Amino acid sequence: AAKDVKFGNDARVKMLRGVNVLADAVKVTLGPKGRNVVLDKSFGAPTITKDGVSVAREIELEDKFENMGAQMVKEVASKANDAAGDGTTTATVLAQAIITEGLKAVAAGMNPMDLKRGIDKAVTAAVEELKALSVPCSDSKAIAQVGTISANSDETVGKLIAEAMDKVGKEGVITVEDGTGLQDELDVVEGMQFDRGYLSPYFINKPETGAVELESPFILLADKKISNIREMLPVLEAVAKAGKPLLIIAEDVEGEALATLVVNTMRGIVKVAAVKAPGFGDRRKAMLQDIATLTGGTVISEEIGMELEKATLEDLGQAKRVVINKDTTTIIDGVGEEAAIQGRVAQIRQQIEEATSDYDREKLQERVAKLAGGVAVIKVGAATEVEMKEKKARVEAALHATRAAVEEGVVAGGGVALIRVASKLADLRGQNEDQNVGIKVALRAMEAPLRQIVLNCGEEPSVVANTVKGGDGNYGYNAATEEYGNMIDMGILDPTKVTRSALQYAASVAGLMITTECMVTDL
Amino acid sequence: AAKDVKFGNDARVKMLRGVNVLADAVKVTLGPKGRNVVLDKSFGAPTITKDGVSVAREIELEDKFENMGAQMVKEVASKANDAAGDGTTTATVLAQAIITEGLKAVAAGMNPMDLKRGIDKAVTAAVEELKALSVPCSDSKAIAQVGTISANSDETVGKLIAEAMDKVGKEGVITVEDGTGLQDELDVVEGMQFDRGYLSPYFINKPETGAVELESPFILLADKKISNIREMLPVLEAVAKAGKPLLIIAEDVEGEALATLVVNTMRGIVKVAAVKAPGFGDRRKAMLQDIATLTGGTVISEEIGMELEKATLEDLGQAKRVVINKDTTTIIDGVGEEAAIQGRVAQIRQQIEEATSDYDREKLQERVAKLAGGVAVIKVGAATEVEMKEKKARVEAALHATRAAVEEGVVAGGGVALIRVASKLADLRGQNEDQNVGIKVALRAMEAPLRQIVLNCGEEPSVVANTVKGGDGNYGYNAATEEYGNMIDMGILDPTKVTRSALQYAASVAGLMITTECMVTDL
Amino acid sequence: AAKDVKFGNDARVKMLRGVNVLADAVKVTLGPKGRNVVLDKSFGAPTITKDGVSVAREIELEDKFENMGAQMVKEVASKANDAAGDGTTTATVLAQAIITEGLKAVAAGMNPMDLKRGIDKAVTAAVEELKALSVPCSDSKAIAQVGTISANSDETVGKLIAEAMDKVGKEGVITVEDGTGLQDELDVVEGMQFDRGYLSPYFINKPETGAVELESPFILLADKKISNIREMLPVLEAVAKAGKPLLIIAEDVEGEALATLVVNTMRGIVKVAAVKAPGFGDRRKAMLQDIATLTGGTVISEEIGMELEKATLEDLGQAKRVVINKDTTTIIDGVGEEAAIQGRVAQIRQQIEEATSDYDREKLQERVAKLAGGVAVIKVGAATEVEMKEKKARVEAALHATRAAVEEGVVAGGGVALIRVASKLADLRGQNEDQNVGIKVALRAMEAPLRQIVLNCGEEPSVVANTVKGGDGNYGYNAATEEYGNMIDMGILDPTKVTRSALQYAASVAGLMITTECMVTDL
Amino acid sequence: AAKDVKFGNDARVKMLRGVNVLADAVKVTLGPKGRNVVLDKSFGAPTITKDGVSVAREIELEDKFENMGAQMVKEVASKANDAAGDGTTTATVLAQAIITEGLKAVAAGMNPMDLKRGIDKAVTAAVEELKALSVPCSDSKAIAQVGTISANSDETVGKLIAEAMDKVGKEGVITVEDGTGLQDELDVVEGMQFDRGYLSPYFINKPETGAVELESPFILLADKKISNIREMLPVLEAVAKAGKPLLIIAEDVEGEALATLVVNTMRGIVKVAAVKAPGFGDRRKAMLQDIATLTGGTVISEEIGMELEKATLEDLGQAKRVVINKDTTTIIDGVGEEAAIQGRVAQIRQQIEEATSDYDREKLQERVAKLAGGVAVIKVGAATEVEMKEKKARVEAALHATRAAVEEGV
Ligand SMILES: Nc1ncnc2c1ncn2[C@@H]1O[C@H](COP(=O)(O)OP(=O)(O)OP(=O)(O)O)[C@@H](O)[C@H]1O
Ligand SMILES: Nc1ncnc2c1ncn2[C@@H]1O[C@H](COP(=O)(O)OP(=O)(O)OP(=O)(O)O)[C@@H](O)[C@H]1O
Ligand SMILES: [Mg+2]
Ligand SMILES: [Mg+2]
Repeated sequence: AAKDVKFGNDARVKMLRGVNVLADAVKVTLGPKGRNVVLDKSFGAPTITKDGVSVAREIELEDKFENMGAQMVKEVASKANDAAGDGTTTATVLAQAIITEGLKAVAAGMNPMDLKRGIDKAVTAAVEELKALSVPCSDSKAIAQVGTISANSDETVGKLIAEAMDKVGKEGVITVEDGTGLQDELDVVEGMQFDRGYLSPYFINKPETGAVELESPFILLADKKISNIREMLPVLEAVAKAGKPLLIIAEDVEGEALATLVVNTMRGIVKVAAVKAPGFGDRRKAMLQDIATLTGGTVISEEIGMELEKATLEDLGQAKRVVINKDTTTIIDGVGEEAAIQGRVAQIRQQIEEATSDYDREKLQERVAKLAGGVAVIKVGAATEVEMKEKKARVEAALHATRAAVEEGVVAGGGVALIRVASKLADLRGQNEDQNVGIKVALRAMEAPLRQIVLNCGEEPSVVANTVKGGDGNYGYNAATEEYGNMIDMGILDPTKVTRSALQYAASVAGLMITTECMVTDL
Repeated sequence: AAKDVKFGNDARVKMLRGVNVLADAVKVTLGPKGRNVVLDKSFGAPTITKDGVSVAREIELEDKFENMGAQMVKEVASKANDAAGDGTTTATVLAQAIITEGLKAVAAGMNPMDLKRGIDKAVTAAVEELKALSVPCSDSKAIAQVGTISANSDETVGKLIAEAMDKVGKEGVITVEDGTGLQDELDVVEGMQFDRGYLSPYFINKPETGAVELESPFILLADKKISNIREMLPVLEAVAKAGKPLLIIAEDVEGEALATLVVNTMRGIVKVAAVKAPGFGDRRKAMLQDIATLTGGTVISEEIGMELEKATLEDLGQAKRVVINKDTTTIIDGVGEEAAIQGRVAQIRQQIEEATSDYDREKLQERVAKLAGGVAVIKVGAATEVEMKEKKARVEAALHATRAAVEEGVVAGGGVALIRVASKLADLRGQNEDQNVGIKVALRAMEAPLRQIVLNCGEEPSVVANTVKGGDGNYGYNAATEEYGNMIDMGILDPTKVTRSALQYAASVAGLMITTECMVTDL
Repeated sequence: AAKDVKFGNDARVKMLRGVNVLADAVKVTLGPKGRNVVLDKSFGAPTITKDGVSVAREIELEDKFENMGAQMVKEVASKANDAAGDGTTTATVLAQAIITEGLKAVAAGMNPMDLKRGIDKAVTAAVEELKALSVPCSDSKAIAQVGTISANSDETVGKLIAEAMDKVGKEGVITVEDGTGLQDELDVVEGMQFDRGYLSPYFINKPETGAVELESPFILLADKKISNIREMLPVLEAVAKAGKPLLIIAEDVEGEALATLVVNTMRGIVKVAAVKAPGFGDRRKAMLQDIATLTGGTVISEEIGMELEKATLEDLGQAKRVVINKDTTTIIDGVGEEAAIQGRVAQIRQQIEEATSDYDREKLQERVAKLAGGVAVIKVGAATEVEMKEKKARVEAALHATRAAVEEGVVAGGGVALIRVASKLADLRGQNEDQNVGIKVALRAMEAPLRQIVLNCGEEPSVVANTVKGGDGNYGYNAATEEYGNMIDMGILDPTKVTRSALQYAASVAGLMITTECMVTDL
Repeated sequence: AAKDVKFGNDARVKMLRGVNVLADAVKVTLGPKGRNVVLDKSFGAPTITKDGVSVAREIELEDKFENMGAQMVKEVASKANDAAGDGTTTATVLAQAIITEGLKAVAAGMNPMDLKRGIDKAVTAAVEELKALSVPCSDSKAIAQVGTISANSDETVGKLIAEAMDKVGKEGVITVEDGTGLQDELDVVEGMQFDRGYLSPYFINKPETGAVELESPFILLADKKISNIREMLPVLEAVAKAGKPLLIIAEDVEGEALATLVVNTMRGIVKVAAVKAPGFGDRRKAMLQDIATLTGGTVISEEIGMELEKATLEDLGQAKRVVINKDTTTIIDGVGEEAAIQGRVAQIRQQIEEATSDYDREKLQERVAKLAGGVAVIKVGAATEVEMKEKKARVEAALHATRAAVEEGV
């Protein structure tokens, strides 16, 4: 309908207020000092998740302007959240600080573009500093510590992550499932993961993550793309009879014919998924073979001349469950044959040795590795189902963070890195004063999140911040200890990536907010 | 329903007020001095685009009269915006100044027709002056500068435009795509562009521009027009199975049979597009052949006796993506065959030499050129996806402006041309006094936009304007420098066309507004 | 009564609103092209005026808080007119300027105390600059030039002033009275003047000028503090029998019974005015003697056992006329004994010769100066009573302008001196940035008067200000002729004292108001 | 009290509305075909009138701002009638016209100060043009023609005016009184007139015309400023004993105790009127002498040690009648001593001969003109008291129209 438009400060104020409200709840929650937040649910009794984000998610602003402004922060934060796996709150906190200052500058009537530029400039510098600052992740003990951080003092989660990580291998993928019982169960499972996208978001399953999980999926592998439904159809009919969800692997699943029917026709009355077959060329075929063996299903190729229509259900393999995400598709456990799987691995392994070339070796080795690695499953127990779900969610979050953290390496947590970088940053200047202030603002923003933790502590963040800044190297404040010590030595480290991601996003948001002269809303 | 009608000044005032509101937001934004504007979105967090227009777009007036009046300006401005590629704001600014004065004249009770005539007369004179004034665009360095202007101090965009422009060639078309990653990628791609319209706006794709982009379009080329669906249909069915969007090239696509089904029946459940085959006569056929080779598809002709029905999907070529606009249709990249494409070019090239006649040579050379030129693709990276989109939009705008600017040649920016012309204009007189005042009004209007920039500077526009006027030749004020220098030497130049376009449209709008005695609204 | 209390920005917006009503009403009258202001009167037809002091006197607001803001600025600004004989409207314009931008900065989070320190510094330096810019006015030629300028270019008024000042000293006491005919008269007479105003404003007599004239009054000298009428009734009765008015010069009159009756009761039956004796301590007694001998009366001192109960008419002194105002009492023609007066002057002259300290000598000769100085009475003659009365007003005005001019010289009028000194102070800085914006706030405020003046001229104030600032020395804009030039040569100047008082008082309230955190008023 | 403040165009529309009500009400009566206006009265039945001045007098608006607009135009326009004896309605009509279009231009963004300068110029030139267009009215034939025209074509009224003016000068003082019968009477009498009106409007007597008539009043001449009643009570008592009204000609009467009591208290017990002495400075004193000798009274001057406390009735002068208005006092029949009056006129006549400057001579002869001029009294006779009263009004009107005509033509 008609839209109400505001411009200038008036627009800004609304956004600012909205931002603060969202930020405030988040800020307190963030940090181990803060307590877990529960989100009220209209649907049922509130769900308790240890997410800064969740608070934000719940929070809606009645005021459209404020709400919209609030929304902006959240969306960006989530984006950071996804990539980093953590630091949703941090970005939010950072954004708020930046925005407020930026707004003030706007109040000043300095030209905001420069501020943004300065902020961007500062951010870039900070990022560089952070990268240098970052130090490689420590051993599993560190990993547990990393896990704990994601845990927010969930020791078990960290332990589970470490334990799972050790057995599977850090590289090896770990999957989380609801626990059978109170006691957690860690079982290694056979399976392979190949990075393949899901053809359409439509395919994307119920859960919020958007990864699709199929229960007892049926796997059809075709080297050939499926041009038309019709050939596929007779396969589908059998599948339908089984009623088990169908997962399709094709070199390409032709979108409209299959997908249009699948999505529109198949609500989830039937379940279907499609993924591109991993790899390309012979390797792709080889990969398919590896997959096929693991599944225990068979693959049909034109070259073979096997017909999809001819192929029965039996040809299709089955998986205990499959999870698909945009980046990757994995099969948690193909039923497979134990002997069959092993034999294939050996055969591939032999091939790897056989090939003189590195290239051949690499492909083969990669192929074996996927099968060999298998998948690890973690069960989270809980006193109650509700708890288990909550725990599970936390565990999952911890796992992505840990995995990210290890690869990236760890940097001092507590926003120590942020503060540390800022000091260096301060020296750096912007082209013009307006830029300069923006740069300073960014630096100020970085400092803030450290303070917030301190505030939760109840210690005066000023002193802590000052002290922290004074210390060279990794100098930081440990909330739990409430003692000064090396962050690394303490072993409380925030992932470089997460920190970097959050900062950049927040800066982006802040810059955007500052720029936005005008807001428009519906009446 | 019932309409509320106003007449006379009362109508005028409403329009005027509405105009001012829209104008005011735009005016401030316009100019590098101004800051980028963000539009609030109900849908989601606000989108930041560097568009004067966007502010206008967002702005709606609650008052119907005001709103309608506001609307009038916007629509015209956009029209100017499209043609010029830039200067949306300028037109708006110009219009507002003109309208207000005109309204005042109306208040005066001078007969407004004459004013309009004078304004038109003044405009014409101004245009002539501008054309003479304009000086050919400078080299790529200038181009970058031109790009920067579109950039609004986006150095990268200007660089990208220049870089893309250099490689492709100014004449060569450049296409923009979202960046794969943060770093921009510029890749030359094979492809040909032929200026063909889209048969129906219905075909027009989702995006606002209305250019239709198809992903992996399938190309069917027929020399023959497709009389009826039926022959086409079997082709379509295959296409549907692929599910890949279908692009159709026909000498004429018979509108109702194909299009009625396509538009109505094919929502975008399937995607189809139709374009007329480029050229006519043998040349058209030749062009088709060139296209066909590039696509890698084949063309079916009655003369050949190949049947559309007979023709399979294979006959149809594929394109990585196709973009269509009303003026032109382009294929970003036909898969083509590298050898095949090259061979054809050579063959055509040989033909060009072979033909004695210029005419034959020209056609052949044109044909080769399209294939030879290929298309250039620019990827815009961004820290965040949102940024990338914003950046991309800016880039696109810059590119049209730059392209337009180069051909037209550049004139001093800063509204220097406008002010300069006006002084000359002032001497010119109108038939009658009422006309005279209108002429003066137009001149006044031209001056204003210079002032606005100055105002953003905070320098008193009066002095600047006076100073600017005093200087002969290209004398202007550089906002960034805040120093007086030659506009050309400064290298900050606004395209002649954009300036001309904006002025004319604004004048048209202003004239229309002045004339409009009465407004009517719904109750 | 229950109060309504406001803090911070809430009290801020309130005061700003009250100040803007007062300032905007008063400033329309500023400059040669000042507009009129209509002040309603229940007494009959409205009054159309351009006297900014009259307008201010009528300003009272409904909102208790806003009214507090207005009454504050009115009280301080009035002190300027009292001190320099002019400056109130300029003081109001400046005050509004400093307060407007000051509070903006405060609301921007800047430190109120710092802001005030900066404002205060700029004013200190600026006053120094005005002192430097001042053109002296000492020689009789200068005195006359200033006089005629003030008397609207009346050579005769300038002559009168110069003649009077020459015949009684530049710092001598000069009065203006009605003429006895066509010719002007000037005669020094036995009189005196001391800085002591009326005890009650309710003593104001016919002179609308806020003064009190008493023809042939009886001077009552009592160094006692009269709080009760009882011991004074006999005197009052005797005075009443004489029908002559009375002037009570006592140590102090307390509003218990005396000042109570003298005002509340004597509203027509008698004409009684009361003032405090000059000085304090022993000097108070000595001075009363001087006044006593001068008026031929005797002082009633309890020390000598003098009883007011027995104070007969012979004890009371007398003078041809006495004029008392806010802070001054002037005894125009003492009926003292020439020889007695000469005797005292000699007696004190001797005391000076045998003085043992600078302080003694100074005060001693200040007393002889008063007695031996006399009063210069100007009798304004004319052809008609109307002319006589009008000229008399001009003489009174020119006299107060010239006296201010002899004291601190003269400076470029038209709001040019303030904008001049301000352009010099562009490099001035303070202990910190807040203090710096404080300095800028004051400098920008110094341009308000000229810009207002030019505004009433229908001209562009930012253009004229920009031009005047770019000039040097007493170069400015003559709003009368609307041409630039040398303000002093163009005869457009103000006594440096009024420009100074205006700025200082303006900065005073502006400072207090900017450092006010809470407002209390009745509900 | 808390105020309501308006600026620019807001104050503009307000004043324009108040002016339009006033002007539109008053202008309906303009011309020979002017319409009537009904003015309500609580006193009884409404008054139907065509007198635009009466209508204006009743105009007061509810909106404080609009009322300010109306009261402004009413105050200035009234000055026209006071000055020329007519012009108020025309002044209102013109004012409304100039203000209507003026404010339109102002609202159109034109400079108010410039607009006013232009208006002022056109008026300067136009007044010059009117002066050129003017047909003189000096000869007795002309005087009579204008007189009868003003008296609704009454040849007798024109004759009266012309006769009076001839017998006392065109700029001489002429009064109109009730006749003693059928025949008109005209007789020059010892009198004088000076430009000084009543101090308080509350002194208005029976004459609804905004004037005050006093039969056989006692003239009190005091060059002092009387602010308190104390030192005047004895005189007032004596005057009261005489039952005759009183005219106080002083330097100025201050509203502290004197003007206060003289008005607020003397609302029926006595008939007292007060006016300022003519001129200023030394001339003020001289003129008071002229008035003194003329009325046969003496001036109380503090300079001579004169005390109002001892001012007896013999000090007070007397006249057959005295008429005071907004800005004029006319002493119709001074009980002065013929020879004394002639003596003064001669004394001043001598002073003129030995004058040493134009200014002295001028003012000196202005004084002898007043004393030696006398007052021409017209007695309007008729067949019935009604006719007499109606004709008298016509004579008063025609007299004021003719005097204006002799001064600047027609
Ligand atoms: N004992 C500790 N001392 C210092 N800081 C700590 C300590 N333990 C954790 N932190 C810090 O607290 C922050 C992690 O908390 P949290 O995960 O709530 O923040 P977040 O990741 O931004 O919010 P969310 O997880 O909701 O996105 C990190 O900066 C982390 O280093
Ligand atoms: N440094 C500069 N000095 C002078 N003017 C400048 C400078 N850089 C750009 N400009 C001017 O600013 C204007 C371009 O800004 P902008 O693109 O916002 O205006 P617009 O094209 O009318 O608005 P929109 O792009 O929203 O349609 C041109 O007149 C351009 O010459
Ligand atoms: Mg976290
Ligand atoms: Mg542009």
